[PDB]
Amino acid sequence: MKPLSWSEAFGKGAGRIQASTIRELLKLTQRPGILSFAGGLPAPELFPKEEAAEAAARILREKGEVALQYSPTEGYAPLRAFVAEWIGVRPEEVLITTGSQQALDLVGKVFLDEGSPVLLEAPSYMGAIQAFRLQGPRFLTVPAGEEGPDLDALEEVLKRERPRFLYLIPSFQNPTGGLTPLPARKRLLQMVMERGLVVVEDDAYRELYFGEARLPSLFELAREAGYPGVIYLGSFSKVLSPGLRVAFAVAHPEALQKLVQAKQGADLHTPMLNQMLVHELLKEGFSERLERVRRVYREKAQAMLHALDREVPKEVRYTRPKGGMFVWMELPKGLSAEGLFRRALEENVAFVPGGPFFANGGGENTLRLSYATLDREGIAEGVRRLGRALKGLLALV
Amino acid sequence: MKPLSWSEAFGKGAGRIQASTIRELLKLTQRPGILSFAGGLPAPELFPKEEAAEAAARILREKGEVALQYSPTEGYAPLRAFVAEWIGVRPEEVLITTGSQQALDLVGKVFLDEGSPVLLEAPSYMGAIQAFRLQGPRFLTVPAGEEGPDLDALEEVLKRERPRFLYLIPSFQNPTGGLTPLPARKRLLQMVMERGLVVVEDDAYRELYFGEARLPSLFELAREAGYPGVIYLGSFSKVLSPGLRVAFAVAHPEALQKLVQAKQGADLHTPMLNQMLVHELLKEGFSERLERVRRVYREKAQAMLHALDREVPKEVRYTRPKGGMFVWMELPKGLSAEGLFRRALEENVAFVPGGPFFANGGGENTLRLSYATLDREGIAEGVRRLGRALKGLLALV
Ligand SMILES: Cc1ncc(COP(=O)(O)O)c(CN[C@@H](CCC(=O)O)C(=O)O)c1O
Ligand SMILES: Cc1ncc(COP(=O)(O)O)c(CN[C@@H](CCC(=O)O)C(=O)O)c1O
Repeated sequence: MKPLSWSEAFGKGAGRIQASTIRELLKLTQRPGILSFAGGLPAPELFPKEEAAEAAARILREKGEVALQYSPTEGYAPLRAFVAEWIGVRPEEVLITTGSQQALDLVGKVFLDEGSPVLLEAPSYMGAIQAFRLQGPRFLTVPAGEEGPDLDALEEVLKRERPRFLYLIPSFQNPTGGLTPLPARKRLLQMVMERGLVVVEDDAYRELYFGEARLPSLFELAREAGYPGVIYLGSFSKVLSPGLRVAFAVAHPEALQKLVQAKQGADLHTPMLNQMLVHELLKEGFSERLERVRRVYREKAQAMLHALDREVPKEVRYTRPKGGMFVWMELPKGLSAEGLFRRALEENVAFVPGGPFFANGGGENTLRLSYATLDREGIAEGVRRLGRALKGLLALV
Repeated sequence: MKPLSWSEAFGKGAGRIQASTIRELLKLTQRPGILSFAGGLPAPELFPKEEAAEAAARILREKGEVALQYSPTEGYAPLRAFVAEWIGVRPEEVLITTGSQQALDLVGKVFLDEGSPVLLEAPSYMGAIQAFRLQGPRFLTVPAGEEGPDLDALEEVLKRERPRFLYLIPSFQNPTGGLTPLPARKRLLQMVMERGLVVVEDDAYRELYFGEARLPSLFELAREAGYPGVIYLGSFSKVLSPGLRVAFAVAHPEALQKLVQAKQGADLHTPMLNQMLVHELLKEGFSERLERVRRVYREKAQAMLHALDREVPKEVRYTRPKGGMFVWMELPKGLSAEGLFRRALEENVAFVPGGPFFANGGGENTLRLSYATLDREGIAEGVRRLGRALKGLLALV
């Protein structure tokens, strides 16, 4: 017989398919005894388990025939309505998705072809890179700094290339924590409007602001200006339950129709029980829930910064968050994050090495830390161990 | 300002993105008053809504932290073990997917490139066609007949073409209802083994057999032979709940790894609550449940044939199912199924015109009828109305 060799049987796509270190690391971090600063896993004590149990049961008893049946792709109507009210659009402009990860998959399918340019920050969210990579695009990057993307570098890229879209996370970027301030958002919008460019705005961390208010999204600025080119991505993952896999894409009807049709082939539709459950949980008390979310992450972030300031040598650089889940660390004198990873893990501490957040490589001396999962005690202890680990490595470079 | 034009903004991919008529028809059929022979939607009386409610609440109360949190991509351990035991493999060989529709999308990503040959029947499941078409493949088809795929036709294709895989639904195919007999399964396996080819075997309707026993799957026959090239797809959709979106792929470790990594970029993971709920519902009493689902559909099938034999002119031909959800109809004298659909719709009867089930086109005179949803009375009355529409159109052309 002719042998079957898998490497041979695979299409060219398969070579662009690689594991996510974030996804893989969860197998390690969910194990008892690990102090995790790895994945952006929401604080478990914010899970409304009792309320979820009541809501799920009522949905299934009274609306079982709907929760358990096939449903149209666009989403459970009341959820589309609720998202529409919150974001300030019409329901028919909302698509419910299977996590914002799916929306990333969908936008890559709709806009990217082999060799097509796509613009994102270096570093940016590895899951977006992973999703877009499948299409075989050319990644164009600009540095991400404490004030979001380098707009001068962006202006230079735009003189040379026409990206299929710009993928951005203006509000507490994954992984740097950067917040793009209002003037830069307006400058960005101007650059995109002048060139009629598409922006995919990933707003996973929208509500996790630590300060008095949130900044207007690029989507809200675009809507004010009457510009139709911002595709807006939001998620219930960081505010309620990541495991429910319920999120949304809001877009111009032409773009949304393509995202809908791509979704039909991706999974038919997002599980109906899950969408119903989100809507039942959020339809009353959402602002109050969001206030608590903000406080819980603000306190964790404060504990995180207090411990880093005390335990980490001053030669090591790290960002200070104004929101979201992450601190971004840069190691000096050529230290490897993978080296540090090894040491820390021996001390039961996990983080994410920064390398794979760089779509074109580099960043071997960087790492992302999440303060979302651990309580204050665990944050302090975990950072003490990391600090110990760094000093040992710094001693021996 | 350079104008933004969506048709211009889209990649080549977007041109390959089209609506599924199955998915679109749900918008119509789920409205009150319609007698739907359209999508393969299970009978609502089979939804264990009361039991699902108890199970959901207990999962959320007792294991809420797990149900609501991010989880690794492969799936909930006890569900994978459940599947492993049922199918007869190791849990490490099982990937939990967000419905088998997701598995189809993943298989296209791993195996297909622009211009890559892929083999399926004409007609076949339109969702598979939709998922695969994204990659820009060259579709090769063989007729789907009463014994399943035309193997003489396949034998001819294989002398000239090397498909990336053969997509098959041997057990009550969508849309013809055909059952590939054991000798034919054995022949196909020899054909595949000699050439070292991959088969994607879609077993959505596996358990829905009307006769005394089910036939061995291509997967089972390959496993007996020690052949590693069958990727096996199964789902809880046709036996428990389509709305939960919980299914599985089983494959050789190398193929499975690629499916896992592709799924990471597609949605991270299938929601944990849904996986847990499926396992809790089926861990006891699965055999008995399946006995009842076979009964329900067998009855519906009998009603459907009884009504068609009564109401439909003998110049119209249709399949007689031995399992599954569908009857496949072929109109004479080049009568259009789309014309029939318009007439039938005016009388509140819906079905799926057969055209989109043909990956390279044709089949305009065909249609798929599902007896899954309606009860005996609805089936009889719906077919009465279809017969009247059919008889009307038969007179004009
Ligand atoms: C900016 C951004 N967008 C999208 C996603 C996907 O989230 P959805 O739940 O699908 O809406 C993440 C995931 N953030 C986590 C993922 C953790 C995991 O995959 O285990 C992270 O980056 O650690 C993200 O940071
Ligand atoms: C052979 C086959 N495979 C896979 C699927 C995907 O189902 P999953 O629930 O994701 O496992 C279907 C859907 N059959 C129905 C779908 C109806 C709808 O999309 O509303 C049908 O073909 O009517 C199918 O017929």
